[PDB]
Amino acid sequence: MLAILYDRIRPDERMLFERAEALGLPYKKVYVPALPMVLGERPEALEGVTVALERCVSQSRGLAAARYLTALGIPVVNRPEVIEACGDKWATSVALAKAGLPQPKTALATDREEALRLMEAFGYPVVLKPVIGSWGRLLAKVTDRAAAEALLEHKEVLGGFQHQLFYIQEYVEKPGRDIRVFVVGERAIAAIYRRSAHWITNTARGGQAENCPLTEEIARLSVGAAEAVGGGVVAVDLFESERGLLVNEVNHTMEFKNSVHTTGVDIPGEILRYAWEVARG
Amino acid sequence: MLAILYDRIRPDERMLFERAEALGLPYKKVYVPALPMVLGERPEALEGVTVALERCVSQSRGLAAARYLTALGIPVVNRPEVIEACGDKWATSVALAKAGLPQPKTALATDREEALRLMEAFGYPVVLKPVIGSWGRLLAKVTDRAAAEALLEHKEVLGGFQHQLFYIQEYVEKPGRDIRVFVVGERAIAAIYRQAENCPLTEEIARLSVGAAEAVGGGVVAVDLFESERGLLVNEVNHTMEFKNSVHTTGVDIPGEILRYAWEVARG
Amino acid sequence: MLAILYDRIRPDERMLFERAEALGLPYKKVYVPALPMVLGERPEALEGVTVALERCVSQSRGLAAARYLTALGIPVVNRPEVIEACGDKWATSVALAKAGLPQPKTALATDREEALRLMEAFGYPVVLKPVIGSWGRLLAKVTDRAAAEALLEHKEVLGGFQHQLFYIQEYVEKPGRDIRVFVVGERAIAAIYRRSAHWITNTARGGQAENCPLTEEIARLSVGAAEAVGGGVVAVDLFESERGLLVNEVNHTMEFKNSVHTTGVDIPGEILRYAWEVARG
Amino acid sequence: MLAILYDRIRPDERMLFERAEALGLPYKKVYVPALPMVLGERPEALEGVTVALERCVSQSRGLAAARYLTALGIPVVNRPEVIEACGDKWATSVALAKAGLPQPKTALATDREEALRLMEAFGYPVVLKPVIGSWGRLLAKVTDRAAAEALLEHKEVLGGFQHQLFYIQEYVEKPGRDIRVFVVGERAIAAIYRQAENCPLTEEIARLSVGAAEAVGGGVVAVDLFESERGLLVNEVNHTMEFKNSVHTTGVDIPGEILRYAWEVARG
Ligand SMILES: Nc1ncnc2c1ncn2[C@@H]1O[C@H](COP(=O)(O)OP(=O)(O)NP(=O)(O)O)[C@@H](O)[C@H]1O
Ligand SMILES: Nc1ncnc2c1ncn2[C@@H]1O[C@H](COP(=O)(O)OP(=O)(O)NP(=O)(O)O)[C@@H](O)[C@H]1O
Ligand SMILES: Nc1ncnc2c1ncn2[C@@H]1O[C@H](COP(=O)(O)OP(=O)(O)NP(=O)(O)O)[C@@H](O)[C@H]1O
Ligand SMILES: Nc1ncnc2c1ncn2[C@@H]1O[C@H](COP(=O)(O)OP(=O)(O)NP(=O)(O)O)[C@@H](O)[C@H]1O
Repeated sequence: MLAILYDRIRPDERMLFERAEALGLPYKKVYVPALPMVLGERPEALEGVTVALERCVSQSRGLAAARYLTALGIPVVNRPEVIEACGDKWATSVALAKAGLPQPKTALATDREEALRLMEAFGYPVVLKPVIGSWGRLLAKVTDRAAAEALLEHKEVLGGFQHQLFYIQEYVEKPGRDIRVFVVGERAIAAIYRRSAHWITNTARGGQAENCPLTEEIARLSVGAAEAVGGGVVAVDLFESERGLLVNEVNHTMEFKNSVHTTGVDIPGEILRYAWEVARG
Repeated sequence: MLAILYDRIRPDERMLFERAEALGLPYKKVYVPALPMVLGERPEALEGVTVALERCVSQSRGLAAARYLTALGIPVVNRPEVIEACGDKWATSVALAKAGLPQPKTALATDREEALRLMEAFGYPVVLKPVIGSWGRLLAKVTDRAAAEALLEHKEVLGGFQHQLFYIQEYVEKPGRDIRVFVVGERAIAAIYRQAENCPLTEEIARLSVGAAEAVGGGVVAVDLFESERGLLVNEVNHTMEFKNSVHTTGVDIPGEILRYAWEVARG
Repeated sequence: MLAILYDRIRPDERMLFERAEALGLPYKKVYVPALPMVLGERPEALEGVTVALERCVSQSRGLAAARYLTALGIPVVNRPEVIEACGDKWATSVALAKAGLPQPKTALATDREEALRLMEAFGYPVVLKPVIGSWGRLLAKVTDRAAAEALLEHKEVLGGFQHQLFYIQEYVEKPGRDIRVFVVGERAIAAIYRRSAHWITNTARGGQAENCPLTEEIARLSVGAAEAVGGGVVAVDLFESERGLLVNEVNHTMEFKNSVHTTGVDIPGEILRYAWEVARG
Repeated sequence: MLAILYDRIRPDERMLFERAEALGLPYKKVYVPALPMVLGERPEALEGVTVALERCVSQSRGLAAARYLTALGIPVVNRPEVIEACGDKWATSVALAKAGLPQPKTALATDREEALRLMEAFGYPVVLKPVIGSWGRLLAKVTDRAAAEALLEHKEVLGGFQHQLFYIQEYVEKPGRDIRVFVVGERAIAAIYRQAENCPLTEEIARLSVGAAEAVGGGVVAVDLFESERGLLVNEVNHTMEFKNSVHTTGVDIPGEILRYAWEVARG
């Protein structure tokens, strides 16, 4: 049986339930917060479970649960190695550099002094990001030294250990949008332009979205980024820069609720077929 | 040649510096907080470096630097995968379970009510640990429900989301000491009881320690064992071992063995 | 006009709106998160406002807003002095000691070593509380030295500055319940028994409630506690101990949604009449 | 007689100790972290104490001790009400507004979107402060919306609920210095520019400083002023003044004046 692991039901999960039924896939939902995860002891909720789709909103919960399923010998999409690689921006950027994929100039400082040096060397504006976090949390477009000094002080004084690694990236001049590509295994299945006047292009900051036709370069880059972080089912974010397409981020738990209408592609169905027909083995 | 990555020089790093010199091993010390880590730009400090020993006191700095060196095609001891796995007690316990290695009964909950239900099923006393090292601060032996309830709320309310993962373990009755085993590759080279005394290697200690090291991906690690009534149990695997005193205690050339290992790792 | 200041509408606030209409009181609701609080400049939402009832769930928001209203010369129930005194358990206990009101033995430590000494001197079980917090947050019944050491370590390692003051109180053996008294000015208007098997007697931990008839001692103590913290409209919590009634806590923003049915007393109406007829002047 | 409440002895506290001795003033030093503060049990350390000077470096410890001494009927300099009011910049600004004292244009928001709307209406640059002292860490001069957006999110996401109160203030153009005035009761006794130099008292400095001290409830406080194009503006009022260097800079017996004040406060 397919288990859909979750903590909060979003419309994306509701769509997954609907397609599983329409497809005649034997499935059940598993509420991860109530799941006892004792090593050596399969909990009641997972008896009969033959493959799992990890759909938790909390990535630390999602990752702990993915790890647990691997301990029980149940295949999980995505694998913990993929979730871990996607959940740490430095691990992602390192993986992309190794794969030889194009990305914005990217650097890591482990103290305030190095972080300032780098931002000055990159030149303003420059982007500062937390290494761990999601949904565009705590990103900063830093436009001068005093904004830089103040952000770093807030990270040091208020942030935990994680916020003491400073992820510094060239600010990329985008043409009012970015690209998100939905990758299922070795295929790019669909893509969107996310258009906004705000440098953070999400729906919530006054942004809109349209179909992004797959081009040979968009598909090649996206699938390559997906392979770089360990494969599976992922959303790849790209920027159109002056020097060509750059890979920005890879997301382990992709949202698609509006994008199935935008693209006309059966994204939840592709996800479910991948889990049932390839991950399950 | 070798680079030793460090942030604060401890006596352990000086012994490595002094053993390398004594061995006539070409090496440089690389101060990570000042190392420029720009992807696609090899820094001057890493020119001609063929292997690195990750010796940072900060594990998150150490991991970040290890990843960087892998992007440069420089083998690092330990590999980022090993550091990652050792640094998360749930990742370690899962790897141990998958390798079939003995360990205390262990569970994770992601929610206070389930964590409380689990603690209740384990029975008191039960141990609660943070999943991400402290280095050892927040561990509690919890002896009843009221203590359990309060600690779980404190973790949740006060702690980062990191403290929202509740690592629950059976309390193991044992002889008021632990065994720490120094593993270098496929060999246990030395062990201590922790006034720490030498712990002569046995077949059981050697087999289980190397097994635990392999389970987390292999390398240079310290493995902690419990002497339980049901046998030796793996507690934790540490990615950056301290050995300053244990060189005297065990009479084993721990730093020499580490550097010899790093030299073979240099091959690719 | 009466302004009801709020951040999240609970059933208590809904009842307040209903009684204000039934009473023909000119009133409006003011959503504090959207309220611009510029000193020297009355915002649009407060034009015509003649008295305010502070009903925010967040006590730091509620207090900031109460302070603001005083800067505009608008009477507010409760006054900031009352909110501040009720919101800090040490300030409350100090005020009760000065008033000569009976309370559990209570002490404050400002470091781990003093906190341990006190708990050992009080003897287990002993209660440890944060000085600031509400709705029974972070309370601990501490039953031995190792539970004590572990709680103090979590406070020190994970808590901010506030959690570095340790409020230590004798554990009071209660008869399976505590008393809450609703005080409006110089009158105790109603009271409840809060019954539970859990030492924290709230609804959420499996507790129930019944009418607590007002006795001369219950009324005298409750009104006296109310005066001790600066007066106004407050809920006073008492314990029946072996040495008589003790005052535990005074609450600046009382909840009463179930208690109007339990007691048969028009609690929101009394609150509204106090604000309109006495605080407004 | 006098008790001086302290936690860490700074040069300021030694000068107080040494002035009291020189004055022949009977006093004791009371180490607050070891002071038993049990309500209803006067501790031995406070026997015969008729007034206290609150000199703790930690303001939350200092406030807690001040409250305790008031329960004992011992007058404290400063009173808990004054410490409380000085320690919260929104409480201070509100007290200043109510007293009709000049200050920079100041606003509070409790929500990021409203805070951003306010910053936008003030116009850039604008100052963002934490409401609860740092002692001075987190203050930002914010020069545009992007910087504003990021700082507000960092405060909200990373900070305690204390950082969910957004204290917004007009940026004041001023001559690259501030004035700090030492107020003892109804008198300004000395002032500095802050290589801090003496700032001779004037009528304007004296009037506004004593007014600010009275606005927060009166006592022994340092008042910070801005020399703006529209006059002197009150910035902050500090409940535990430091004066070690300023005794030399101003040539005023600051500690003597503080102790004289404490002696009159002893009367009730
Ligand atoms: N270096 C950069 N230059 C320009 N724009 C950037 C840069 N980094 C991020 N952005 C924008 O900021 C947003 C968030 O990116 P990021 O947080 O790195 O990944 P993400 O969380 O997957 N994206 P989102 O869906 O917005 O949360 C995207 O809309 C990007 O276009
Ligand atoms: N499940 C358990 N049962 C009994 N004792 C335990 C258990 N887990 C840990 N301990 C004990 O807890 C103490 C501290 O354990 P731990 O925190 O894992 O090591 P540590 O103190 O971090 N040592 P180090 O790594 O050198 O800092 C040791 O004495 C262990 O014996
Ligand atoms: N010293 C004590 N001895 C026994 N029980 C106590 C003690 N302190 C608190 N309690 C119980 O714990 C609960 C919370 O008290 P406290 O947090 O101090 O005030 P409160 O938040 O107004 N009450 P609540 O409505 O439960 O949130 C009450 O039900 C009390 O009966
Ligand atoms: N609204 C404002 N406009 C211009 N400058 C300001 C404003 N508020 C504060 N400052 C300046 O900010 C700097 C630090 O201010 P502040 O943090 O209030 O004092 P501080 O650094 O804490 N001094 P201390 O109390 O001795 O630690 C000073 O140089 C002030 O001049």
